[PDB]
Amino acid sequence: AAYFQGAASTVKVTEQLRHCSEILKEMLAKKHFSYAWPFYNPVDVNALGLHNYYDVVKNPMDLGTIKEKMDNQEYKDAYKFAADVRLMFMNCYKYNPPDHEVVTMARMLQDVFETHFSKIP
Ligand SMILES: CC[C@@H]1C(=O)N(C)c2cnc(Nc3ccc(C(=O)N[C@H]4CC[C@@H](N5CCN(CC6CC6)CC5)CC4)cc3OC)nc2N1C(C)C
Repeated sequence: AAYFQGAASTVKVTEQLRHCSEILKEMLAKKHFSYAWPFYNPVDVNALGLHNYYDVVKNPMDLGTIKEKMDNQEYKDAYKFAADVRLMFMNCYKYNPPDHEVVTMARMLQDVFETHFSKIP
């Protein structure tokens, strides 16, 4: 009984993290490029002229960083992964006026993410 329950837990967490990897690859996949490209790389605040970005956004996040964190064994559960993805979107909505096209793009990518995440075991 104890070994079986222990194995069930290991299997579940592993399946959940494999789903996370599939979702990250889906968001980085090329079918979503039209609205995902602003989230591929960290914001270069100097090139973009955004001297206040780090004052507003205390914990910047982007898909490239999440990928390096996942490749470096840093997510021990799917819920920490999901929190980093949602942070990326939350930062976009906090910094930008809702009428900016980048916010529309975030909403489209977030819908993709949430639809796939809602299917996590
Ligand atoms: C970080 C905040 C938000 C966000 O949440 N994410 C995730 C995000 C991600 N990626 C981007 N990309 C770019 C955004 C913009 C450009 C551009 O050419 N910007 C030009 C506008 C200003 C210009 N200078 C010179 C001329 N000056 C004109 C004089 C009259 C004042 C005005 C100031 C030159 C550069 C290029 C991008 O990438 C190639 N933007 C993002 N935003 C945007 C709202 C900034």
